[PDB]
Amino acid sequence: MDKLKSLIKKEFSISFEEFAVLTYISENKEKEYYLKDIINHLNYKQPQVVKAVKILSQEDYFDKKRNEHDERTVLILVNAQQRKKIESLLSRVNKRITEANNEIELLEHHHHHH
Repeated sequence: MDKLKSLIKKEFSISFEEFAVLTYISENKEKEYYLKDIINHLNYKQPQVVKAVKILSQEDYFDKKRNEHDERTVLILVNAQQRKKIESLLSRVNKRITEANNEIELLEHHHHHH
């Protein structure tokens, strides 16, 4: 695994694909979303986005439901407590990404090996 991906996964119990799902959700801030539309926008593949959504639903970040007119389509819903939890997570991950870069820059500013 990548070092920053491993650092985020160890700290938050969720991988960078889940952070990308939550980032897209925050960039499109609403009470409701379509899983089909999230799959179309994200760079990750359909089953990767499904696994990230599955993990985030199991971790209670949002609620999954079937569409009532055509059950092939799936929605994702965000309650007021979930909205605050998503902003809190995204800010803490951004803080850890920043601090990880600050440690890398400090290690490169420090003396190198012979």
